Amino acid sequence: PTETIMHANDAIQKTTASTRKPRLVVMVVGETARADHASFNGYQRATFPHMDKLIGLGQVHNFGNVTSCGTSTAYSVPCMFSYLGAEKYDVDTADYHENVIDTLDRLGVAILWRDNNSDSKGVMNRLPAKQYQDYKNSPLQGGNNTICHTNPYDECRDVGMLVDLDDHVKAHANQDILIVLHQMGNHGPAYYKRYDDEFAQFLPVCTSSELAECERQTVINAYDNALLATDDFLKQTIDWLAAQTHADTAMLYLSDHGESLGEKGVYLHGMPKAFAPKEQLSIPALLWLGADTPFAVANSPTAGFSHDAITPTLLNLFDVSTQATADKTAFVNPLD
Repeated sequence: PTETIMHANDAIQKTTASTRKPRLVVMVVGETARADHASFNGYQRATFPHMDKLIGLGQVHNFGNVTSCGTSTAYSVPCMFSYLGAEKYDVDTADYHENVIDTLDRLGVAILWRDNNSDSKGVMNRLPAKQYQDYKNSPLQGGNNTICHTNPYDECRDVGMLVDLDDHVKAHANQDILIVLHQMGNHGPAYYKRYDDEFAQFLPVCTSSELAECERQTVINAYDNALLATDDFLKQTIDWLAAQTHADTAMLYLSDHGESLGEKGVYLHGMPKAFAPKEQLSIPALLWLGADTPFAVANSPTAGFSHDAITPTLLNLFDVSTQATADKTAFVNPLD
Protein backbone atom coordinates (compact mmCIF):
# COMPACT_ATOMS: atom_id res chain seq x y z
CA PRO A 1 0.00 0.00 0.00
CA THR A 2 2.88 2.31 -1.03
CA GLU A 3 2.89 5.42 1.14
CA THR A 4 0.15 7.09 3.19
CA ILE A 5 -3.37 8.42 2.59
CA MET A 6 -3.67 12.20 2.93
CA HIS A 7 -6.73 14.11 4.15
CA ALA A 8 -5.48 17.58 5.06
CA ASN A 9 -3.13 18.73 2.30
CA ASP A 10 -5.04 22.02 2.38
CA ALA A 11 -4.51 22.34 6.13
CA ILE A 12 -3.77 25.98 6.92
CA GLN A 13 -3.46 27.46 10.41
CA LYS A 14 -5.60 30.62 10.30
CA THR A 15 -3.68 32.22 13.17
CA THR A 16 -0.22 31.12 14.29
CA ALA A 17 1.41 31.45 17.71
CA SER A 18 3.60 34.26 16.33
CA THR A 19 0.72 36.67 15.69
CA ARG A 20 -1.43 35.77 18.70
CA LYS A 21 -1.24 34.27 22.18
CA PRO A 22 0.22 30.72 22.07
CA ARG A 23 -2.11 27.80 22.78
CA LEU A 24 -1.45 24.87 25.12
CA VAL A 25 -3.84 21.92 24.96
CA VAL A 26 -3.74 18.77 27.08
CA MET A 27 -5.62 15.83 25.58
CA VAL A 28 -6.28 13.22 28.27
CA VAL A 29 -7.10 9.88 26.67
CA GLY A 30 -9.16 8.09 29.31
CA GLU A 31 -9.39 4.34 29.74
CA THR A 32 -12.39 2.09 30.40
CA ALA A 33 -14.23 4.85 32.28
CA ARG A 34 -17.96 4.92 31.52
CA ALA A 35 -20.45 7.78 31.78
CA ASP A 36 -22.93 5.60 33.66
CA HIS A 37 -20.75 5.71 36.78
CA ALA A 38 -19.81 9.36 36.33
CA SER A 39 -21.24 11.36 39.23
CA PHE A 40 -21.74 14.38 36.98
CA ASN A 41 -23.97 12.24 34.77
CA GLY A 42 -26.33 11.25 37.57
CA TYR A 43 -24.40 8.51 39.35
CA GLN A 44 -25.35 8.25 43.03
CA ARG A 45 -21.75 7.91 44.23
CA ALA A 46 -19.38 10.88 44.19
CA THR A 47 -16.94 9.24 41.78
CA PHE A 48 -15.72 12.60 40.48
CA PRO A 49 -15.66 14.97 43.50
CA HIS A 50 -13.21 17.52 42.06
CA MET A 51 -14.86 17.57 38.64
CA ASP A 52 -18.37 17.80 40.11
CA LYS A 53 -17.43 21.00 41.90
CA LEU A 54 -15.77 22.48 38.80
CA ILE A 55 -18.97 21.69 36.92
CA GLY A 56 -21.09 22.97 39.79
CA LEU A 57 -19.07 26.19 39.70
CA GLY A 58 -19.09 26.21 35.90
CA GLN A 59 -15.35 25.86 35.33
CA VAL A 60 -15.36 22.72 33.20
CA HIS A 61 -18.14 21.58 30.87
CA ASN A 62 -19.90 18.22 30.86
CA PHE A 63 -21.10 16.85 27.52
CA GLY A 64 -23.21 14.17 29.20
CA ASN A 65 -23.46 10.77 27.54
CA VAL A 66 -20.96 10.75 24.68
CA THR A 67 -20.87 7.75 22.34
CA SER A 68 -17.60 5.88 21.85
CA CYS A 69 -16.53 4.79 18.37
CA GLY A 70 -15.51 1.34 19.60
CA THR A 71 -15.47 -1.01 22.58
CA SER A 72 -11.74 -1.73 22.69
CA THR A 73 -8.55 0.31 23.15
CA ALA A 74 -6.88 -0.97 19.97
CA TYR A 75 -9.96 0.00 17.95
CA SER A 76 -10.96 3.28 19.58
CA VAL A 77 -7.69 5.18 20.10
CA PRO A 78 -6.63 5.29 16.44
CA CYS A 79 -10.17 6.30 15.44
CA MET A 80 -10.23 9.08 18.05
CA PHE A 81 -7.50 10.86 16.10
CA SER A 82 -8.61 9.66 12.66
CA TYR A 83 -10.22 11.86 10.01
CA LEU A 84 -12.54 8.96 9.23
CA GLY A 85 -15.81 8.84 11.15
CA ALA A 86 -16.70 5.77 13.20
CA GLU A 87 -19.00 4.81 10.33
CA LYS A 88 -16.16 4.61 7.78
CA TYR A 89 -13.22 3.96 10.13
CA ASP A 90 -11.30 0.75 9.50
CA VAL A 91 -9.04 -0.40 12.34
CA ASP A 92 -6.92 -2.56 10.03
CA THR A 93 -6.05 0.31 7.69
CA ALA A 94 -5.88 3.16 10.21
CA ASP A 95 -2.09 3.29 9.88
CA TYR A 96 -2.43 4.02 6.16
CA HIS A 97 -4.22 7.34 6.70
CA GLU A 98 -2.73 10.53 8.11
CA ASN A 99 -4.26 11.55 11.43
CA VAL A 100 -4.82 14.85 13.23
CA ILE A 101 -1.56 14.41 15.15
CA ASP A 102 0.30 14.08 11.85
CA THR A 103 -1.37 17.23 10.56
CA LEU A 104 -0.83 19.28 13.72
CA ASP A 105 2.80 18.17 13.97
CA ARG A 106 3.31 19.00 10.30
CA LEU A 107 1.77 22.46 10.63
CA GLY A 108 4.15 23.16 13.51
CA VAL A 109 2.47 22.11 16.75
CA ALA A 110 4.74 20.63 19.43
CA ILE A 111 3.26 17.19 20.08
CA LEU A 112 4.15 15.11 23.14
CA TRP A 113 2.54 11.74 23.85
CA ARG A 114 3.05 10.35 27.35
CA ASP A 115 1.61 6.85 27.73
CA ASN A 116 0.65 4.96 30.88
CA ASN A 117 -1.58 2.45 29.09
CA SER A 118 0.11 0.53 26.27
CA ASP A 119 0.96 2.63 23.22
CA SER A 120 -0.41 5.24 20.81
CA LYS A 121 -1.85 2.34 18.78
CA GLY A 122 -0.01 3.51 15.67
CA VAL A 123 -0.99 7.17 16.01
CA MET A 124 2.52 8.36 16.91
CA ASN A 125 4.27 6.12 14.38
CA ARG A 126 5.16 8.71 11.73
CA LEU A 127 6.39 11.19 14.36
CA PRO A 128 9.91 11.17 15.90
CA ALA A 129 10.40 8.51 18.58
CA LYS A 130 11.48 11.15 21.09
CA GLN A 131 7.99 12.68 21.00
CA TYR A 132 6.58 9.47 22.47
CA GLN A 133 7.55 8.83 26.09
CA ASP A 134 7.07 5.54 27.93
CA TYR A 135 5.43 5.97 31.34
CA LYS A 136 4.17 2.48 32.19
CA ASN A 137 7.61 1.71 33.61
CA SER A 138 10.09 3.34 35.99
CA PRO A 139 13.54 4.45 34.64
CA LEU A 140 15.73 1.68 35.72
CA GLN A 141 13.36 -0.43 34.34
CA GLY A 142 13.86 1.85 31.03
CA GLY A 143 10.81 4.03 31.57
CA ASN A 144 10.23 7.62 32.65
CA ASN A 145 7.59 7.53 35.38
CA THR A 146 8.95 8.44 38.81
CA ILE A 147 5.69 7.59 40.56
CA CYS A 148 5.54 3.79 40.54
CA HIS A 149 6.63 2.62 43.99
CA THR A 150 3.59 3.96 45.84
CA ASN A 151 1.71 0.66 45.90
CA PRO A 152 2.29 -3.08 46.57
CA TYR A 153 2.08 -3.76 42.83
CA ASP A 154 4.71 -1.18 41.85
CA GLU A 155 2.32 0.00 39.14
CA CYS A 156 3.17 3.41 37.68
CA ARG A 157 0.52 6.07 38.28
CA ASP A 158 -0.96 8.52 35.77
CA VAL A 159 0.07 11.48 37.94
CA GLY A 160 3.66 10.59 37.05
CA MET A 161 2.97 11.89 33.55
CA LEU A 162 2.58 15.38 35.02
CA VAL A 163 6.15 15.31 36.35
CA ASP A 164 8.62 17.69 34.67
CA LEU A 165 6.02 18.56 32.04
CA ASP A 166 7.26 22.15 32.22
CA ASP A 167 10.44 21.15 30.38
CA HIS A 168 8.68 20.32 27.11
CA VAL A 169 6.65 23.53 27.44
CA LYS A 170 9.70 25.74 27.99
CA ALA A 171 11.36 24.11 24.99
CA HIS A 172 8.48 25.14 22.72
CA ALA A 173 7.25 28.38 24.28
CA ASN A 174 7.22 30.13 20.89
CA GLN A 175 4.64 27.75 19.42
CA ASP A 176 1.32 25.99 20.00
CA ILE A 177 1.63 22.83 22.09
CA LEU A 178 -0.46 19.66 22.24
CA ILE A 179 0.26 17.20 25.03
CA VAL A 180 -1.47 13.82 24.93
CA LEU A 181 -1.65 11.81 28.14
CA HIS A 182 -2.71 8.20 27.63
CA GLN A 183 -4.22 7.12 30.93
CA MET A 184 -4.14 3.76 32.73
CA GLY A 185 -7.49 4.69 34.25
CA ASN A 186 -10.02 1.95 34.98
CA HIS A 187 -8.26 -0.84 33.10
CA GLY A 188 -9.58 -4.20 34.28
CA PRO A 189 -10.10 -6.76 35.44
CA ALA A 190 -7.85 -5.92 38.40
CA TYR A 191 -9.40 -2.53 39.18
CA TYR A 192 -7.98 -2.67 42.71
CA LYS A 193 -4.46 -2.15 41.35
CA ARG A 194 -5.46 0.98 39.43
CA TYR A 195 -5.37 3.24 42.49
CA ASP A 196 -3.26 3.91 45.58
CA ASP A 197 -4.45 3.51 49.17
CA GLU A 198 -5.58 7.14 49.29
CA PHE A 199 -8.45 6.47 46.88
CA ALA A 200 -9.71 3.28 48.54
CA GLN A 201 -12.83 4.80 50.10
CA PHE A 202 -15.53 2.63 48.51
CA LEU A 203 -15.34 -0.53 50.61
CA PRO A 204 -15.22 -3.48 50.53
CA VAL A 205 -13.12 -3.97 47.39
CA CYS A 206 -12.89 -7.00 45.11
CA THR A 207 -9.16 -7.70 45.26
CA SER A 208 -9.18 -10.32 42.51
CA SER A 209 -9.24 -10.66 38.72
CA GLU A 210 -12.08 -13.17 38.99
CA LEU A 211 -14.88 -10.61 38.80
CA ALA A 212 -17.39 -13.38 38.11
CA GLU A 213 -16.69 -14.83 41.56
CA CYS A 214 -16.79 -11.57 43.53
CA GLU A 215 -20.15 -10.01 44.34
CA ARG A 216 -20.98 -7.35 41.73
CA GLN A 217 -20.92 -4.65 44.40
CA THR A 218 -17.33 -5.30 45.51
CA VAL A 219 -16.22 -5.11 41.87
CA ILE A 220 -18.14 -1.86 41.36
CA ASN A 221 -16.43 -0.46 44.46
CA ALA A 222 -13.01 -1.16 42.96
CA TYR A 223 -14.10 0.37 39.66
CA ASP A 224 -15.46 3.46 41.42
CA ASN A 225 -12.30 3.83 43.49
CA ALA A 226 -10.26 3.89 40.28
CA LEU A 227 -12.51 6.71 39.07
CA LEU A 228 -11.59 8.71 42.18
CA ALA A 229 -7.91 8.44 41.24
CA THR A 230 -8.74 9.60 37.71
CA ASP A 231 -10.77 12.51 39.10
CA ASP A 232 -7.80 13.55 41.22
CA PHE A 233 -5.49 13.06 38.24
CA LEU A 234 -7.68 15.32 36.11
CA LYS A 235 -7.72 17.82 38.98
CA GLN A 236 -3.92 17.94 39.13
CA THR A 237 -3.82 18.15 35.33
CA ILE A 238 -6.11 21.19 35.32
CA ASP A 239 -4.14 22.76 38.17
CA TRP A 240 -0.96 22.41 36.12
CA LEU A 241 -2.62 24.04 33.11
CA ALA A 242 -3.95 26.82 35.33
CA ALA A 243 -0.33 27.59 36.24
CA GLN A 244 0.38 28.39 32.59
CA THR A 245 -0.55 32.08 32.33
CA HIS A 246 1.12 33.25 29.11
CA ALA A 247 -0.86 30.74 27.03
CA ASP A 248 -4.51 30.06 26.24
CA THR A 249 -5.04 26.66 27.84
CA ALA A 250 -7.54 23.82 27.45
CA MET A 251 -8.05 20.37 28.95
CA LEU A 252 -10.05 17.84 26.94
CA TYR A 253 -10.90 14.50 28.56
CA LEU A 254 -12.47 11.49 26.85
CA SER A 255 -12.46 7.80 27.72
CA ASP A 256 -11.58 5.42 24.88
CA HIS A 257 -14.56 3.21 25.73
CA GLY A 258 -16.93 2.16 28.50
CA GLU A 259 -17.07 -0.98 30.64
CA SER A 260 -19.53 -3.73 31.52
CA LEU A 261 -19.91 -4.32 35.25
CA GLY A 262 -21.91 -7.54 35.48
CA GLU A 263 -24.86 -6.28 33.46
CA LYS A 264 -26.61 -9.42 32.17
CA GLY A 265 -23.43 -11.41 32.76
CA VAL A 266 -21.26 -9.17 30.61
CA TYR A 267 -17.87 -8.19 32.01
CA LEU A 268 -15.01 -6.03 30.72
CA HIS A 269 -15.33 -4.81 27.13
CA GLY A 270 -14.39 -5.50 23.51
CA MET A 271 -17.82 -6.70 22.42
CA PRO A 272 -18.64 -5.96 18.72
CA LYS A 273 -20.31 -2.56 18.19
CA ALA A 274 -23.34 -4.10 16.47
CA PHE A 275 -24.79 -5.73 19.59
CA ALA A 276 -22.48 -4.44 22.33
CA PRO A 277 -24.05 -3.29 25.61
CA LYS A 278 -24.27 0.49 25.67
CA GLU A 279 -22.29 0.60 28.91
CA GLN A 280 -19.28 -0.18 26.71
CA LEU A 281 -20.12 2.67 24.32
CA SER A 282 -21.09 5.25 26.96
CA ILE A 283 -18.14 7.47 27.88
CA PRO A 284 -17.67 10.62 29.99
CA ALA A 285 -16.41 13.80 28.31
CA LEU A 286 -15.10 16.90 30.07
CA LEU A 287 -13.69 20.18 28.78
CA TRP A 288 -11.79 22.79 30.79
CA LEU A 289 -10.85 26.22 29.46
CA GLY A 290 -8.29 28.62 30.89
CA ALA A 291 -8.99 32.11 32.16
CA ASP A 292 -10.07 34.59 29.42
CA THR A 293 -10.44 31.73 26.87
CA PRO A 294 -11.06 32.70 23.21
CA PHE A 295 -13.01 29.48 22.66
CA ALA A 296 -16.69 28.67 23.14
CA VAL A 297 -18.45 25.44 24.07
CA ALA A 298 -20.27 24.16 21.00
CA ASN A 299 -23.99 23.40 21.06
CA SER A 300 -24.80 19.74 21.55
CA PRO A 301 -26.44 18.06 18.62
CA THR A 302 -29.01 15.92 20.41
CA ALA A 303 -28.19 12.85 18.45
CA GLY A 304 -25.44 13.52 20.94
CA PHE A 305 -21.69 13.96 20.87
CA SER A 306 -19.35 11.15 19.84
CA HIS A 307 -15.70 10.24 19.30
CA ASP A 308 -15.90 11.73 15.81
CA ALA A 309 -15.95 15.18 17.41
CA ILE A 310 -12.40 14.93 18.75
CA THR A 311 -10.45 15.53 15.52
CA PRO A 312 -12.46 18.61 14.47
CA THR A 313 -12.18 19.90 18.04
CA LEU A 314 -8.39 19.58 18.15
CA LEU A 315 -8.13 21.33 14.78
CA ASN A 316 -10.45 24.11 15.94
CA LEU A 317 -8.40 24.46 19.13
CA PHE A 318 -5.38 25.40 17.02
CA ASP A 319 -7.25 27.40 14.35
CA VAL A 320 -6.46 24.78 11.71
CA SER A 321 -8.72 25.05 8.67
CA THR A 322 -9.21 22.18 6.23
CA GLN A 323 -12.18 20.72 4.37
CA ALA A 324 -11.07 17.46 5.94
CA THR A 325 -12.97 19.05 8.81
CA ALA A 326 -15.03 21.65 6.92
CA ASP A 327 -17.53 21.77 9.74
CA LYS A 328 -18.52 18.54 11.42
CA THR A 329 -19.67 18.44 15.03
CA ALA A 330 -16.92 19.48 17.44
CA PHE A 331 -16.74 20.33 21.15
CA VAL A 332 -15.38 23.81 20.47
CA ASN A 333 -16.71 26.28 17.89
CA PRO A 334 -14.19 27.39 15.26
CA LEU A 335 -13.00 30.97 15.53
CA ASP A 336 -13.29 33.47 12.67
